[PDB]
Amino acid sequence: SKGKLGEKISQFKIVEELKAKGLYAYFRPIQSKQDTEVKIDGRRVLMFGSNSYLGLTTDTRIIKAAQDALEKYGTGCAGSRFLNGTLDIHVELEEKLSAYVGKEAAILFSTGFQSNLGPLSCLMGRNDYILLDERDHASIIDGSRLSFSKVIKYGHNNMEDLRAKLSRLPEDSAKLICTDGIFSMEGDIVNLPELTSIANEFDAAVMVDDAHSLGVIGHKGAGTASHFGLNDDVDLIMGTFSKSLASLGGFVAGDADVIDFLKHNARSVMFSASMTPASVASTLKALEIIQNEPEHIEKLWKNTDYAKAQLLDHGFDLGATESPILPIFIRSNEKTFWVTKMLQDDGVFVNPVVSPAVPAEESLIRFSLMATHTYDQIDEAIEKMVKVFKQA
Amino acid sequence: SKGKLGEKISQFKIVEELKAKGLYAYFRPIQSKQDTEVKIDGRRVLMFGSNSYLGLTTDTRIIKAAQDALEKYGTGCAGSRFLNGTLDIHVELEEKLSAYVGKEAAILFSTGFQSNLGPLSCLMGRNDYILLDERDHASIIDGSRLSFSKVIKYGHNNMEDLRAKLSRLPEDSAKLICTDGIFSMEGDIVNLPELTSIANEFDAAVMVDDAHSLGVIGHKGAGTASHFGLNDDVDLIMGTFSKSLASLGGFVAGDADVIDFLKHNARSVMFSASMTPASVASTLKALEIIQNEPEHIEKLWKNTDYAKAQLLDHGFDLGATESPILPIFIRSNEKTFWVTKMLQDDGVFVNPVVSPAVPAEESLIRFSLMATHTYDQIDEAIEKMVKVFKQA
Repeated sequence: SKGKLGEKISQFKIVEELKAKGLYAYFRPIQSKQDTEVKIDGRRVLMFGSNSYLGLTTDTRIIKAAQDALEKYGTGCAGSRFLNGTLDIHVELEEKLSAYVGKEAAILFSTGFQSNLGPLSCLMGRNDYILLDERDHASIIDGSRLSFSKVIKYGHNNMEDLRAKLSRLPEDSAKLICTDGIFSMEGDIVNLPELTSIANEFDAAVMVDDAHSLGVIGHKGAGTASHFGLNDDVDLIMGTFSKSLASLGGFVAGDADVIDFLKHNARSVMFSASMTPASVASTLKALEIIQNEPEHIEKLWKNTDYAKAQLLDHGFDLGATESPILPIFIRSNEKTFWVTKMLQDDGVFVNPVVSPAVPAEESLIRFSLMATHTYDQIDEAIEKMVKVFKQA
Repeated sequence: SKGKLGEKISQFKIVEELKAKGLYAYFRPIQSKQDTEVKIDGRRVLMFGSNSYLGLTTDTRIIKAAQDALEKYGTGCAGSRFLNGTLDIHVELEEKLSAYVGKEAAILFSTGFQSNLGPLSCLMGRNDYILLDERDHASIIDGSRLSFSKVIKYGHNNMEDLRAKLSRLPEDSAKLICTDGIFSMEGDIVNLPELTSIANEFDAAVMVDDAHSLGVIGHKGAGTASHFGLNDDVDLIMGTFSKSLASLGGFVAGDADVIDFLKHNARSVMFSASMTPASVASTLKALEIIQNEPEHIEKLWKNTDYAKAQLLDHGFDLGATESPILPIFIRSNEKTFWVTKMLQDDGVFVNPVVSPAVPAEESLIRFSLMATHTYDQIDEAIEKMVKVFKQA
């Protein structure tokens, strides 16, 4: 019955107004492979709103391995890892990833989202606590909400607030601090050194979500712990295969006893079909490439440095970023939407960040770099962004 | 820090004891494609613990389309559907699925698990209520837990308890009843006719999870609503691509205004990378095949009927199943594990259902049929099950 249901959604009219005004730019139908340039409605558009940091989704070798996987293993495993969904290649990926981040064991999940849901939902129980950075990814908030523990949020990268909130908690109770390595919104890095110091001072477990760190920071792209050399102080390293690794899925690495507990207690892995053979081979090949070919990470950072400088010279107000995620502040929801659509019309694809995700004064567009980007593409994009910002 | 964390997992020793006793049979490493027969440790094993009801994961045509998708679109979209992750093929699948289940629109999710998380987390708010069948899939319990509404569980397929709990709720408040179409544990079907009668009597929204119904029941495999002809009384039809559809991912179909609300409010679709091109093409091809080739669904039911009869003649106590999921009761956790391992050693793969998922007296092994199974394979499996049940 749709009576009361109709009332609950009747209030949501932002999409309706966005479309009517001709400003709507969500769910854009791309007709070609994710690349530095994508075809939308038959026309070419520069892609600066991607998470494919190393531009590997088009690598013919990664594509080949995926196609080979399908030829040997089929289109899917038709079951969770727990039961009939485990393949030797899943196990191989887990050990390769374990060696990569320098941990004993690892467990894959169908998506990066479910990778956070698992550990956050079953490690901390009834009289325990989960400490979250207020800007943590949504999957982290949800995962913590799935637990039966008390979830406490602390100021963004505010160590004083972290220590303060931790010190109020009872001695006899477990605590788990969970943080993004590189935060997706402003592209900044977590203060791991101080967070871990506070953590092992109160004996709290530490989990880091490296969705945007893998293949970006750390030795050979190994992540945030690797970046700070704090591997030994991070209990759980979580990552995703949907960004630098050009695939779909995720993982959680840590000590053998903890991962074994995860494997058999996390609902997101026990009750969800395993990742497709194509994605496993895809992730394996990409991982190999990220390590054995330093040109990619190097290329990514050359584009990031070049674009960041180019943007600052044009007067743009960039956020406190320390990654390939360049947040260009706009400070107006309407203007942010307008800029996005106008750039889209001018062949430039950027991601908008608006309310209710952030207050109107903190609204911005996310400009993201890929290793495969060229100085020309960057110049063309920025050149058009100046023009559009002028018009607004 | 691992201090308090070590204490929380120290109590979990069932896996440890299972392995030491040589009874462990979880996460078995399959070395070949999911099929009626799978290679484990170099040896062949009959597969009766799969969700690939139509045995389509090995279909060369579905494999080909996936490989073609990869060739054209690459290994991944590197972003959520919300932003840069939408492809024309995603949109095509959504409209094809919409036509399939007879609904206006549809929105895909990266996994079937996240397909439940979306609608259950954002439709019913603060002063609203979600009614769940006590045996609903874990993803449904979690999705409801993600909402800010009051979650109320009712007796399994108990309509009196449903009506009773619904009647206690305030007039001015929304309600959403969510149920599995075909329940995975005992393989039974929800009493949709009476549930919907109670629903539109109290003006409650109805959502059905057809993970195990699609490609099994309903005209041409269209599902539970189709099965009962109650399409018009089901507000939301949710499904998965990881079982009959031989892939990975899921969807929620319904009215255009509701789905549009989902698209822009469900965190599991807004903050999670879209399904890989390979899986989208894979799902599209499988869907086409399920409809245009009735031999599969027919074959599945011939095997189900044959196996069910064969099992009842041998004296096995089957559950109240009405699907290809044949639950063979054992009523002993230890015996259930022992039977599973012994069958595994004898080349027969079955799934165990034990505590704490169900009380020890309700423990059983799930025997599942695939359209591609042969009468010989079924005979061989059952023949070995009789022997093993004897030994126990």
